[PDB]
Amino acid sequence: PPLDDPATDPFLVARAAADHIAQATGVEGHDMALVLGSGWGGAAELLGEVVAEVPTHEIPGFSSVTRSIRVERADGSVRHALVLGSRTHLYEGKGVRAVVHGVRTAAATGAETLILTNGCGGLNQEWGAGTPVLLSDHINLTARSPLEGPTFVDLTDVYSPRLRELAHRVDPTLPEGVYAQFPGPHYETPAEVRMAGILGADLVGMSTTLEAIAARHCGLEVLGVSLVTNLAAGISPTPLSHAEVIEAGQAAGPRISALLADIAKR
Amino acid sequence: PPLDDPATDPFLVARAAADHIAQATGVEGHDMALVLGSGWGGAAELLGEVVAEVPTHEIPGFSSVTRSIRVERADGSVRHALVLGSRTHLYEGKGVRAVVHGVRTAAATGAETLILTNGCGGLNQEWGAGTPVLLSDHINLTARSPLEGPTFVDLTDVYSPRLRELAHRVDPTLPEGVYAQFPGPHYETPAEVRMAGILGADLVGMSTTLEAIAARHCGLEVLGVSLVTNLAAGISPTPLSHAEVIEAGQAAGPRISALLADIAKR
Amino acid sequence: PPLDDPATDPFLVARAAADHIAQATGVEGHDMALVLGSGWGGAAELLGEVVAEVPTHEIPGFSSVTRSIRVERADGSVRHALVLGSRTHLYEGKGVRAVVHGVRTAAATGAETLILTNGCGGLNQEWGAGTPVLLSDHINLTARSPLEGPTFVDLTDVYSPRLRELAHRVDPTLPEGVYAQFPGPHYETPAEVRMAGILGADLVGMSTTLEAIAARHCGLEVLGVSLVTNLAAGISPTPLSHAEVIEAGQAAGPRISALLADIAKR
Ligand SMILES: [Ca+2]
Repeated sequence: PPLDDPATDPFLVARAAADHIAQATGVEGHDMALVLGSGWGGAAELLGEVVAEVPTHEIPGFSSVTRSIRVERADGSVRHALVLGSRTHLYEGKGVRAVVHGVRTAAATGAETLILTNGCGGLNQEWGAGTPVLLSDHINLTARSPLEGPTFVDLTDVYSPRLRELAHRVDPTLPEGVYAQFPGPHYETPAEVRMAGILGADLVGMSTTLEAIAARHCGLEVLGVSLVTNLAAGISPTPLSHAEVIEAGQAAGPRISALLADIAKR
Repeated sequence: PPLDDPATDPFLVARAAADHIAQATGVEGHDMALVLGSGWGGAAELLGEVVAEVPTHEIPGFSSVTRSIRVERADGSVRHALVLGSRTHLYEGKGVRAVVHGVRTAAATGAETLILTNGCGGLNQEWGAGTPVLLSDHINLTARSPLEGPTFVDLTDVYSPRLRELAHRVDPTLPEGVYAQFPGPHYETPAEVRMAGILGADLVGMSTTLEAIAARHCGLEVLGVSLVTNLAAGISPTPLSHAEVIEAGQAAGPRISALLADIAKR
Repeated sequence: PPLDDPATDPFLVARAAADHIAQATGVEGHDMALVLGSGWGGAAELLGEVVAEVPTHEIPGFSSVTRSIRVERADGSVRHALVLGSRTHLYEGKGVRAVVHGVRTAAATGAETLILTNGCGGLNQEWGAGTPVLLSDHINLTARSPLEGPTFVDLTDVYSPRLRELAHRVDPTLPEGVYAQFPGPHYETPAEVRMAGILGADLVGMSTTLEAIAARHCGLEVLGVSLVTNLAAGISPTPLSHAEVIEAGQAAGPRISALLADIAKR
């Protein structure tokens, strides 16, 4: 059933997606799921052992590799982590269903915790390029919603305070910030960046909030972690060259992947 | 002709809709129309004597009973109130046309007065669950408009001071506020609520402004009445539980319906 | 290939448009392009000699005359200015592709400079109807983007400082301001206008920022100039009558056409 055909039940496609994953990986259920965003592609390498790789295009509802990872905990029990292959942005024009399909598919596999990551611009000068930041809340500015009916979900604590405390048990120095989602793909003008600050954002980017909303609706607990690609337009007096942004991003690789691995164990 | 098809003239469907109503009800023209939002469902029981009921799905352009009520005034004169059967929200994705069809239809029956009610979240701590609030102005945050083409409607006084003054005759204590409309169906996070306050809203909800813009365009006089379902996210340190909100909503029922009934007679 | 079909490549239609123009006008390439907004219809009559007029509906992708003008410079050299036909607005419902097609056609003829003009509402009382204002930056509030993929374009200086310097050589008294685009077609309510000032806007309208984004993606230097049609709702304690607004705009005609004529020669 095509996800973009309005008559299709997106959750039925999620179910079929999960089933496909259960039999292609041999894992009956996953416990947590991760979405690797810009700057986070190598960040799942230290998480544990890869149990299976599933070309994403072969999973119902999508269209590079989805990974099933076994995570060893302190007490010897294990966890299965679903690492989603790639991510669909609103600016690709495929509709909001394709954007949150990965999240609904993860919840259908039985996952309870969702770790959303992204690359983004920061409005706070203390957080230079390469700095990871925990999301405390968000402002969705895309004028779009992933929910399609009379939906009763409370979004008072989208980003689980429980998980934010855990992250702080792992690294007490991570700051927290409100993230604003712009439709994109073009970046914000200095006036739009001042606008976001006046509205209460510390970070701007192009994803995550619709995924968080869909996660909550499916009852997932959410941990959001941004990597500041660099300071947003007009924030820095002397803005970083593109080469500099890339290098600062690279050099954050080890830290960032050690953080997800430690967090995945709790 | 399907309201859906871009070629179709929405106003001609509304014309057919009024003609059907006049014929099905026996009432050649209506004087006022009421749209009952969340929590206002039975608020039209004291309006007057039901003259007719029309299965809404049988009226051109719709797809629940629409009622024609005889309102009896002080000086024995009578008015006919059109109580529209259903309401189509923007978040259902049926297009902005289906959202304002009821308003354009009321205009075509010749009802010059439109009473728009809704349920919303309040930002003012003085207005707890159950408080009816008069709309003094609005902020449309849906990035949508019900008008197609070069239709330059002046929205300087969308909500008629004249009608607010009459509302104050029935209850001089009613407060007034600026309502902000988000696309929905989800509610706002505490950060979005704070943003709404910064922008100047006192109330947040998910309907009404598109309807109010189309009403003006048709030359209707509009009364907007919001029912605070409860304080919005992060406004109260002591949030009411879902059961309490429902209960508070039920208890306002009587007050609320006496209010419309009195306002309807003027 | 209809621009309308998602499959069509917009830029290929732009190429066709441009080859068509070069042929119909005999001008191999143009150097600059101008879009005349509301209040600017007669402001290109002093630009230079009209080399050719092309009915717009005849150029690939459009659907009321486009003109190729010869600009004689001080040193005896010449330039060819492409003066675009009307302008397609977002509120017309034909999609973002149709809105920025003129800009991409211009780029395709080789133009390196784009002058965008519009008529807008002002929020600064020091700028009465008739005041032309240079655009220093903008705030796009339509929740749309003309870019279709990971088009990672920098908007840190959408409105060229070079061009604002030159405009200032012609008339050093021109002020600069931040422009906010609303989808329209309805005008803003006094609450919405207050909202725009809180967000940092000095001017509100319904066009331009999408065209500006598409122009910068194509590498054009952009000059934006607004003509305040009048004060936005609630700004003026004393609202101008229609007669006044119209007369203020006509009184501005000479000043505006002289401005572009002088700028066009640099
Ligand atoms: Ca009448």
